[PDB]
Amino acid sequence: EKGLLIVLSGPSGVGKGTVRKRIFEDPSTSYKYSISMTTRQMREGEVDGVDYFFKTRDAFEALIKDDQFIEYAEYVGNYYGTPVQYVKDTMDEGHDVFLEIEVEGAKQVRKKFPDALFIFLAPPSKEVEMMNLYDYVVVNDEVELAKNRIQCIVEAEHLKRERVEAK
Amino acid sequence: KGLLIVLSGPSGVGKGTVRKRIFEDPSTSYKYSISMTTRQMREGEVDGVDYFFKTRDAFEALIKDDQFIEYAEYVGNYYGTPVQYVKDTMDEGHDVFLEIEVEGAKQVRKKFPDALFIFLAPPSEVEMMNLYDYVVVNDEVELAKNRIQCIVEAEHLKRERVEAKYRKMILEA
Ligand SMILES: Nc1nc2c(ncn2[C@@H]2O[C@H](COP(=O)(O)O)[C@@H](O)[C@H]2O)c(=O)[nH]1
Ligand SMILES: [K+]
Repeated sequence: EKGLLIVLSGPSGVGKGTVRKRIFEDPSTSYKYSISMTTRQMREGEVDGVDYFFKTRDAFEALIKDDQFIEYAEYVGNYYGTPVQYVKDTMDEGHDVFLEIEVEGAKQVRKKFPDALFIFLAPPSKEVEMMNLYDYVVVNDEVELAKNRIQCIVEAEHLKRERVEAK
Repeated sequence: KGLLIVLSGPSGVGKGTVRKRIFEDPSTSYKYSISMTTRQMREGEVDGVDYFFKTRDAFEALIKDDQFIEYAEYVGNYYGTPVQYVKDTMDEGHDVFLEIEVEGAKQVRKKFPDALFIFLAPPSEVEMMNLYDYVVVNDEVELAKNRIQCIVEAEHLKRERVEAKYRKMILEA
Protein backbone atom coordinates (compact mmCIF):
# COMPACT_ATOMS: atom_id res chain seq x y z
CA GLU A 1 0.00 0.00 0.00
CA LYS A 2 0.98 3.66 -0.45
CA GLY A 3 3.11 5.30 2.23
CA LEU A 4 1.69 8.22 4.20
CA LEU A 5 2.51 11.86 3.53
CA ILE A 6 3.33 13.52 6.87
CA VAL A 7 3.48 17.31 6.85
CA LEU A 8 5.03 19.13 9.80
CA SER A 9 4.88 22.90 10.18
CA GLY A 10 4.63 25.59 12.87
CA PRO A 11 5.63 29.22 13.42
CA SER A 12 9.23 30.13 12.55
CA GLY A 13 11.49 29.33 15.52
CA VAL A 14 9.10 26.81 17.12
CA GLY A 15 11.70 24.07 16.64
CA LYS A 16 10.30 22.04 13.75
CA GLY A 17 13.79 21.27 12.44
CA THR A 18 14.94 19.95 15.85
CA VAL A 19 11.79 17.82 16.24
CA ARG A 20 12.12 16.48 12.68
CA LYS A 21 15.75 15.53 13.36
CA ARG A 22 14.75 13.61 16.53
CA ILE A 23 11.93 11.87 14.61
CA PHE A 24 14.40 10.71 11.90
CA GLU A 25 16.80 9.52 14.61
CA ASP A 26 14.12 7.16 16.03
CA PRO A 27 14.96 3.56 14.96
CA SER A 28 11.37 2.34 15.60
CA THR A 29 10.27 4.05 12.36
CA SER A 30 11.49 4.60 8.83
CA TYR A 31 10.73 7.89 7.06
CA LYS A 32 11.88 9.37 3.79
CA TYR A 33 12.84 13.07 3.52
CA SER A 34 12.15 15.39 0.55
CA ILE A 35 15.09 17.50 -0.60
CA SER A 36 13.58 20.91 -1.43
CA MET A 37 14.51 23.05 -4.42
CA THR A 38 15.60 26.64 -3.95
CA THR A 39 16.86 29.54 -6.01
CA ARG A 40 19.06 30.97 -3.26
CA GLN A 41 22.82 30.99 -3.73
CA MET A 42 24.58 27.87 -2.45
CA ARG A 43 26.53 28.48 0.78
CA GLU A 44 29.89 27.19 2.10
CA GLY A 45 29.77 23.44 2.83
CA GLU A 46 26.52 22.81 0.99
CA VAL A 47 26.10 20.23 -1.76
CA ASP A 48 23.66 20.39 -4.65
CA GLY A 49 21.30 17.41 -4.42
CA VAL A 50 22.00 16.99 -0.69
CA ASP A 51 21.05 20.17 1.22
CA TYR A 52 18.90 21.44 -1.65
CA PHE A 53 18.47 21.15 -5.36
CA PHE A 54 19.78 24.56 -6.39
CA LYS A 55 17.99 26.06 -9.38
CA THR A 56 17.95 29.27 -11.34
CA ARG A 57 14.82 31.48 -10.71
CA ASP A 58 13.79 30.92 -14.34
CA ALA A 59 13.99 27.12 -13.91
CA PHE A 60 11.98 27.28 -10.68
CA GLU A 61 9.28 29.31 -12.45
CA ALA A 62 9.20 26.89 -15.39
CA LEU A 63 8.69 24.10 -12.82
CA ILE A 64 5.85 26.05 -11.15
CA LYS A 65 4.20 26.54 -14.58
CA ASP A 66 4.50 22.77 -15.27
CA ASP A 67 2.93 22.01 -11.88
CA GLN A 68 6.01 20.27 -10.54
CA PHE A 69 5.68 21.50 -6.91
CA ILE A 70 3.46 20.17 -4.13
CA GLU A 71 3.99 23.55 -2.52
CA TYR A 72 6.26 26.52 -2.96
CA ALA A 73 6.85 29.93 -1.48
CA GLU A 74 9.10 32.95 -2.05
CA TYR A 75 11.11 34.38 0.88
CA VAL A 76 13.30 37.45 0.56
CA GLY A 77 13.41 37.10 -3.25
CA ASN A 78 14.24 33.36 -3.20
CA TYR A 79 11.89 30.47 -4.01
CA TYR A 80 11.71 27.29 -1.97
CA GLY A 81 9.53 24.29 -2.84
CA THR A 82 8.79 20.56 -2.68
CA PRO A 83 9.21 18.72 -6.01
CA VAL A 84 6.22 16.44 -6.68
CA GLN A 85 7.82 13.45 -8.39
CA TYR A 86 10.14 12.21 -5.62
CA VAL A 87 7.32 12.30 -3.05
CA LYS A 88 4.82 10.52 -5.36
CA ASP A 89 7.27 7.78 -6.38
CA THR A 90 8.48 7.28 -2.82
CA MET A 91 4.93 6.94 -1.43
CA ASP A 92 4.17 4.50 -4.29
CA GLU A 93 7.08 2.37 -2.99
CA GLY A 94 5.23 2.13 0.35
CA HIS A 95 7.49 4.54 2.27
CA ASP A 96 6.13 7.26 4.59
CA VAL A 97 7.38 10.69 3.50
CA PHE A 98 7.94 13.29 6.22
CA LEU A 99 7.84 16.91 4.95
CA GLU A 100 8.73 20.16 6.66
CA ILE A 101 6.91 23.18 5.17
CA GLU A 102 6.15 26.77 6.16
CA VAL A 103 2.77 27.30 7.81
CA GLU A 104 0.77 28.83 4.95
CA GLY A 105 1.87 26.04 2.56
CA ALA A 106 -0.63 23.49 4.01
CA LYS A 107 -3.41 24.73 1.78
CA GLN A 108 -1.36 24.04 -1.38
CA VAL A 109 -0.37 20.56 -0.17
CA ARG A 110 -3.91 19.61 0.92
CA LYS A 111 -5.34 20.46 -2.50
CA LYS A 112 -3.15 17.74 -4.07
CA PHE A 113 -2.86 15.42 -1.06
CA PRO A 114 -6.21 15.70 0.80
CA ASP A 115 -5.46 12.71 3.06
CA ALA A 116 -2.00 13.77 4.12
CA LEU A 117 -1.29 14.03 7.84
CA PHE A 118 -0.99 17.75 8.72
CA ILE A 119 0.75 18.41 12.02
CA PHE A 120 1.14 21.91 13.52
CA LEU A 121 3.96 22.30 16.06
CA ALA A 122 2.96 24.97 18.60
CA PRO A 123 5.10 26.84 21.18
CA PRO A 124 4.51 26.14 24.93
CA SER A 125 1.75 28.01 26.79
CA LYS A 126 -2.72 34.60 18.89
CA GLU A 127 -0.85 34.60 15.53
CA VAL A 128 -0.78 30.81 16.03
CA GLU A 129 -4.30 31.17 14.51
CA MET A 130 -3.03 29.35 11.39
CA MET A 131 -3.51 25.96 13.09
CA ASN A 132 -6.94 25.83 11.37
CA LEU A 133 -5.08 24.65 8.26
CA TYR A 134 -3.81 21.57 10.19
CA ASP A 135 -5.16 18.17 11.38
CA TYR A 136 -3.26 17.89 14.71
CA VAL A 137 -1.58 20.29 17.13
CA VAL A 138 1.50 19.17 19.01
CA VAL A 139 3.15 21.39 21.63
CA ASN A 140 6.94 21.59 21.48
CA ASP A 141 7.42 21.72 25.28
CA GLU A 142 10.34 19.30 25.11
CA VAL A 143 11.80 17.71 21.97
CA GLU A 144 11.41 14.12 23.25
CA LEU A 145 7.73 14.70 24.20
CA ALA A 146 6.90 16.34 20.88
CA LYS A 147 8.54 13.44 19.01
CA ASN A 148 6.54 10.85 20.99
CA ARG A 149 3.28 12.73 20.34
CA ILE A 150 3.96 12.87 16.60
CA GLN A 151 4.84 9.16 16.68
CA CYS A 152 1.44 8.32 18.30
CA ILE A 153 -0.27 10.39 15.60
CA VAL A 154 1.51 8.54 12.77
CA GLU A 155 0.97 5.14 14.45
CA ALA A 156 -2.74 5.95 14.81
CA GLU A 157 -2.94 6.95 11.15
CA HIS A 158 -1.67 3.48 10.19
CA LEU A 159 -4.43 1.96 12.34
CA LYS A 160 -7.18 3.99 10.63
CA ARG A 161 -10.13 1.79 9.57
CA GLU A 162 -10.08 3.16 5.99
CA ARG A 163 -6.49 1.94 5.43
CA VAL A 164 -6.90 -1.37 7.22
CA GLU A 165 -10.27 -1.90 5.47
CA ALA A 166 -8.82 -1.34 1.98
CA LYS A 167 -5.86 -3.57 2.96
CA LYS B 1 -15.83 17.08 27.81
CA GLY B 2 -13.90 13.82 27.87
CA LEU B 3 -13.91 11.43 24.93
CA LEU B 4 -16.21 8.45 24.64
CA ILE B 5 -13.93 5.56 23.68
CA VAL B 6 -15.58 2.40 22.40
CA LEU B 7 -13.70 -0.86 22.14
CA SER B 8 -15.64 -3.56 20.27
CA GLY B 9 -15.06 -6.45 17.85
CA PRO B 10 -15.97 -10.10 17.11
CA SER B 11 -16.84 -12.67 19.76
CA GLY B 12 -13.87 -14.22 21.56
CA VAL B 13 -11.41 -11.69 20.13
CA GLY B 14 -10.18 -10.68 23.61
CA LYS B 15 -11.88 -7.29 24.27
CA GLY B 16 -12.19 -8.13 27.98
CA THR B 17 -8.52 -9.09 28.38
CA VAL B 18 -7.29 -5.97 26.57
CA ARG B 19 -9.65 -3.74 28.55
CA LYS B 20 -8.43 -5.46 31.75
CA ARG B 21 -4.79 -4.71 30.81
CA ILE B 22 -5.59 -1.09 29.93
CA PHE B 23 -7.03 -0.48 33.40
CA GLU B 24 -4.10 -2.17 35.11
CA ASP B 25 -1.74 0.42 33.61
CA PRO B 26 -1.44 3.19 36.22
CA SER B 27 -0.85 5.72 33.41
CA THR B 28 -4.36 5.06 32.01
CA SER B 29 -6.44 8.15 32.65
CA TYR B 30 -9.77 6.83 31.27
CA LYS B 31 -12.72 5.88 33.47
CA TYR B 32 -14.25 2.45 32.82
CA SER B 33 -18.02 2.17 32.34
CA ILE B 34 -19.12 -0.74 34.49
CA SER B 35 -21.86 -2.49 32.54
CA MET B 36 -25.04 -4.06 33.80
CA THR B 37 -25.64 -7.70 32.98
CA THR B 38 -28.27 -10.37 33.74
CA ARG B 39 -25.85 -13.31 33.38
CA GLN B 40 -24.96 -15.14 36.61
CA MET B 41 -21.87 -13.93 38.49
CA ARG B 42 -18.84 -16.22 38.05
CA GLU B 43 -16.10 -17.32 40.47
CA GLY B 44 -13.81 -14.35 41.22
CA GLU B 45 -16.28 -11.74 40.00
CA VAL B 46 -17.49 -8.98 42.31
CA ASP B 47 -20.84 -7.18 41.92
CA GLY B 48 -20.14 -3.48 41.20
CA VAL B 49 -16.61 -4.19 39.97
CA ASP B 50 -16.86 -6.65 37.06
CA TYR B 51 -20.50 -5.76 36.36
CA PHE B 52 -23.63 -4.49 38.07
CA PHE B 53 -25.47 -7.82 38.17
CA LYS B 54 -29.24 -7.41 37.60
CA THR B 55 -32.31 -9.66 37.24
CA ARG B 56 -34.03 -9.77 33.84
CA ASP B 57 -37.04 -7.98 35.42
CA ALA B 58 -34.94 -5.02 36.59
CA PHE B 59 -32.90 -4.88 33.38
CA GLU B 60 -36.10 -4.81 31.31
CA ALA B 61 -37.71 -2.09 33.47
CA LEU B 62 -34.49 -0.06 32.92
CA ILE B 63 -34.78 -0.58 29.13
CA LYS B 64 -38.39 0.59 29.21
CA ASP B 65 -37.28 3.69 31.13
CA ASP B 66 -34.55 4.51 28.52
CA GLN B 67 -31.74 4.06 31.06
CA PHE B 68 -29.19 2.57 28.64
CA ILE B 69 -26.95 4.22 26.07
CA GLU B 70 -27.01 0.77 24.48
CA TYR B 71 -28.01 -2.73 25.39
CA ALA B 72 -27.76 -6.13 23.74
CA GLU B 73 -28.56 -9.78 24.22
CA TYR B 74 -25.49 -11.99 24.06
CA VAL B 75 -25.65 -15.80 24.49
CA GLY B 76 -29.05 -15.49 26.19
CA ASN B 77 -28.24 -12.65 28.61
CA TYR B 78 -28.64 -8.86 28.66
CA TYR B 79 -25.65 -6.51 28.80
CA GLY B 80 -25.92 -2.75 28.77
CA THR B 81 -24.26 0.60 29.41
CA PRO B 82 -26.02 2.72 32.08
CA VAL B 83 -26.58 6.22 30.72
CA GLN B 84 -25.98 8.43 33.79
CA TYR B 85 -22.41 7.38 34.64
CA VAL B 86 -21.20 8.00 31.05
CA LYS B 87 -22.93 11.40 30.76
CA ASP B 88 -21.76 12.64 34.19
CA THR B 89 -18.19 11.35 33.82
CA MET B 90 -17.69 12.90 30.33
CA ASP B 91 -19.13 16.18 31.71
CA GLU B 92 -16.47 16.15 34.46
CA GLY B 93 -13.86 16.09 31.68
CA HIS B 94 -12.87 12.41 31.94
CA ASP B 95 -12.63 10.01 29.01
CA VAL B 96 -15.08 7.16 29.41
CA PHE B 97 -14.21 3.71 28.08
CA LEU B 98 -16.79 1.11 26.90
CA GLU B 99 -15.95 -2.53 26.17
CA ILE B 100 -19.06 -3.94 24.45
CA GLU B 101 -20.03 -6.39 21.66
CA VAL B 102 -20.85 -5.26 18.10
CA GLU B 103 -24.64 -4.76 18.25
CA GLY B 104 -24.32 -2.39 21.25
CA ALA B 105 -21.59 -0.43 19.46
CA LYS B 106 -24.02 0.23 16.58
CA GLN B 107 -26.41 1.87 19.09
CA VAL B 108 -23.58 3.94 20.57
CA ARG B 109 -22.63 5.17 17.08
CA LYS B 110 -26.23 6.36 16.48
CA LYS B 111 -26.29 8.39 19.72
CA PHE B 112 -22.64 9.54 19.77
CA PRO B 113 -21.55 9.80 16.11
CA ASP B 114 -18.35 11.60 17.18
CA ALA B 115 -17.28 8.92 19.66
CA LEU B 116 -14.06 7.02 19.09
CA PHE B 117 -14.76 3.53 17.73
CA ILE B 118 -11.92 1.02 17.90
CA PHE B 119 -12.43 -2.43 16.37
CA LEU B 120 -10.36 -5.19 17.93
CA ALA B 121 -9.52 -7.69 15.20
CA PRO B 122 -8.24 -11.30 15.42
CA PRO B 123 -4.70 -12.17 14.25
CA SER B 124 -6.55 -14.15 11.53
CA GLU B 125 -15.33 -9.32 9.67
CA VAL B 126 -14.65 -6.79 6.83
CA GLU B 127 -18.40 -5.86 6.77
CA MET B 128 -18.24 -5.60 10.62
CA MET B 129 -15.48 -2.93 10.51
CA ASN B 130 -17.58 -0.45 8.52
CA LEU B 131 -18.72 1.95 11.28
CA TYR B 132 -15.33 1.98 13.07
CA ASP B 133 -12.62 4.65 13.19
CA TYR B 134 -9.65 2.42 13.95
CA VAL B 135 -8.69 -1.23 13.70
CA VAL B 136 -6.32 -2.84 16.20
CA VAL B 137 -5.15 -6.45 15.84
CA ASN B 138 -5.04 -8.42 19.07
CA ASP B 139 -1.77 -10.16 18.19
CA GLU B 140 -0.70 -9.73 21.81
CA VAL B 141 -2.41 -8.00 24.74
CA GLU B 142 0.39 -5.54 25.57
CA LEU B 143 0.69 -4.58 21.89
CA ALA B 144 -3.06 -4.03 21.56
CA LYS B 145 -3.13 -1.89 24.72
CA ASN B 146 -0.31 0.33 23.45
CA ARG B 147 -2.00 0.84 20.05
CA ILE B 148 -5.27 1.85 21.73
CA GLN B 149 -3.32 4.22 23.99
CA CYS B 150 -1.62 5.99 21.05
CA ILE B 151 -5.04 6.19 19.23
CA VAL B 152 -6.57 7.98 22.23
CA GLU B 153 -3.50 10.28 22.56
CA ALA B 154 -3.82 11.20 18.85
CA GLU B 155 -7.53 12.02 19.33
CA HIS B 156 -6.56 14.39 22.15
CA LEU B 157 -4.13 16.04 19.72
CA LYS B 158 -6.80 16.68 17.01
CA ARG B 159 -6.68 20.33 15.96
CA GLU B 160 -10.48 20.83 16.26
CA ARG B 161 -10.24 19.88 19.95
CA VAL B 162 -7.02 21.82 20.61
CA GLU B 163 -8.19 24.93 18.69
CA ALA B 164 -11.48 24.98 20.62
CA LYS B 165 -9.44 24.91 23.86
CA TYR B 166 -7.21 27.80 22.79
CA ARG B 167 -10.14 29.88 21.55
CA LYS B 168 -12.10 29.46 24.80
CA MET B 169 -8.96 30.51 26.68
CA ILE B 170 -8.38 33.64 24.53
CA LEU B 171 -12.06 34.70 24.71
CA GLU B 172 -12.14 34.10 28.48
CA ALA B 173 -9.20 36.46 29.11
N1 LIG C 1 -23.49 -4.48 24.14
C1 LIG C 1 -22.79 -4.72 25.28
N2 LIG C 1 -21.92 -5.74 25.36
C2 LIG C 1 -21.25 -5.94 26.51
C3 LIG C 1 -21.44 -5.09 27.59
N3 LIG C 1 -20.65 -5.51 28.57
C4 LIG C 1 -19.98 -6.61 28.12
N4 LIG C 1 -20.36 -6.85 26.87
C5 LIG C 1 -19.89 -7.94 25.98
O1 LIG C 1 -20.56 -9.17 26.26
C6 LIG C 1 -19.73 -10.27 25.93
C7 LIG C 1 -19.83 -11.28 27.06
O2 LIG C 1 -19.15 -10.83 28.23
P1 LIG C 1 -18.87 -11.88 29.39
O3 LIG C 1 -20.20 -12.58 29.60
O4 LIG C 1 -17.85 -12.78 28.75
O5 LIG C 1 -18.34 -11.06 30.51
C8 LIG C 1 -18.33 -9.69 25.71
O6 LIG C 1 -18.15 -9.68 24.30
C9 LIG C 1 -18.41 -8.24 26.17
O7 LIG C 1 -17.63 -7.37 25.34
C10 LIG C 1 -22.31 -4.02 27.48
O8 LIG C 1 -22.48 -3.20 28.44
N5 LIG C 1 -22.96 -3.88 26.32
K1 LIG D 1 -18.36 -3.84 29.62
